Amino acid sequence: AKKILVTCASPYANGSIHLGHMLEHIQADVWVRYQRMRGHEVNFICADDAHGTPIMLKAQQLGITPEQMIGEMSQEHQTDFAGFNISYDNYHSTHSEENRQLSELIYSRLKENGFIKNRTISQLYDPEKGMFLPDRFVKGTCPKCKSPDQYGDNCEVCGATYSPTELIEPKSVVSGATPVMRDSEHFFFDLPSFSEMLQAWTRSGALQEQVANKMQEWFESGLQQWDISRDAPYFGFEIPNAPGKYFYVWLDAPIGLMGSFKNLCDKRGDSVSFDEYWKKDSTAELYHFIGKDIVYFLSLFWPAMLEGSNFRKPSNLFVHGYVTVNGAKMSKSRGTFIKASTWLNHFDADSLRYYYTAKLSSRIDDIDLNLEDFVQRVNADIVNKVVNLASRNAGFINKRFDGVLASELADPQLYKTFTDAAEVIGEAWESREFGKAVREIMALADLANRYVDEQAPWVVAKQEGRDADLQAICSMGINLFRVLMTYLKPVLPKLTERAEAFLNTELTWDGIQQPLLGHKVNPFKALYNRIDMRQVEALVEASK
Ligand SMILES: [N-]=[N+]=NCCCC[C@H](N)C(=O)O
Ligand SMILES: [Zn+2]
Repeated sequence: AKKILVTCASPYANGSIHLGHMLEHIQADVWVRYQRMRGHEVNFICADDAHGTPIMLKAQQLGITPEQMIGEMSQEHQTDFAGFNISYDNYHSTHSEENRQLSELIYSRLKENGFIKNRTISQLYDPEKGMFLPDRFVKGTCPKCKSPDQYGDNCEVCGATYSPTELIEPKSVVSGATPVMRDSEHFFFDLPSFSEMLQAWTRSGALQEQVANKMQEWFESGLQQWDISRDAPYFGFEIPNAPGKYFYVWLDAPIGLMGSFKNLCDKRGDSVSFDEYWKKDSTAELYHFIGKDIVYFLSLFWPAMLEGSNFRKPSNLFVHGYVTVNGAKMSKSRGTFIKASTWLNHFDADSLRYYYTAKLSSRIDDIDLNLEDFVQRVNADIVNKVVNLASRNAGFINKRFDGVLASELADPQLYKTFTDAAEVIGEAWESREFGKAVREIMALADLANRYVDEQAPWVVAKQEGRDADLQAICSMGINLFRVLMTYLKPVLPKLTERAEAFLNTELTWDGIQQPLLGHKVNPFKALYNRIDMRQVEALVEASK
């Protein structure tokens, strides 16, 4: 009955999707699929973050227009996300007419309300290329240790940090020319004006404890005005009434989510939903799944921008940690910096979705993909606990009972124990306590397999006149499988489709209250095969 708009952080167009991105998109998708299972109106929205100096320069290097380049990466990204079954209702681009209009609208409202300031700043400028240089596009000699070819505000030899203006014999990374300081008028968003409102939100109790504590650190350090303009040449949106000035990519990026929803509504011919979700009086819920590295933008700048332009603010922010492989940050040299596209050449999407989900929680802690554990856990939980309930019982049903399940539950009490768990498991999915949900589900899977072992179908099957007993036992196991797969439906989309084909029924949350009785099931190839370390080693080698 609820109206829910869920988003993920837009990936930058100048890089491929990797395991880090996947943690976020998978976490959001699991939540979204669960919400849909409970009957809510859900809109899962995302887009590609396509603006900025890095993108402009990359396109020039490739000898193609930025439009062509971002279009190609947009397609690559969507192909990868589709491969992992991330169920977006719309995947748009920050480089769109919807975002241009909404960005200009919000800026205009902020300006009229007195939240935009004008001030001149001094910045390194490449006189040959003819452009201001972001810090990472300036290189030179470290002022401290004198090591050459250091980039930006830090030295990778002695570890010193400094303003790029301190670099000795500075050189433009773009042209090799010596940059010089040049003045430029910039537009600033008055974030400080929203301090009280933001502090009230922080203490409201909606945000994760860890996020709130971090925000207090930021309030203590003090909020500052935000530089939201960038000089031409730039790939982005030009600022109205300010020739040669553009909106900094980060200003238009989150607005791109609004743009993506507007685009969806417009394509659907829906003239009412945009305002219903974004106006101040909205009764719809808005959630953003994001990583801790961008919390400053989404928890401070964003709500302030919306407030200042008369739009509703986020209902909540769901923050996740970093993804590590084998306990450490992804390493290219070790072949642990894994691309989403590469992953799919070796393993299926469900395996990673399951592993991440088993480790995820409502906190911001990092999630570790230990490859040895990945093999053991997938084989133990998916193949040996859940799918086992179907694979060890389906054969007898198809071969000896024409594929027809028993007319009654052999153990109603046990079945009730399984359906009684729906409340706690659903609450776990709802609260994003994924690890807890999986633990509950697997504990039930253990009970199901214990039941089968107690009945010993491999013994009953060889004994005279025990046909009825065999059908009863095997049918009971299949019904327990039906329940478990329902609880796991948000997690394993593909295995779920195969399970639904086998069971000849769509799995719904409430449907578990009615077991499958005197019901025909279909034969199946192999619902889920085992994986091994040889495959893991191949994945790593292919990633080097
Ligand atoms: N959520 N949200 N708003 C926009 C997020 C933009 C994310 C950015 N492209 C990044 O990769 O850090
Ligand atoms: Zn140094």
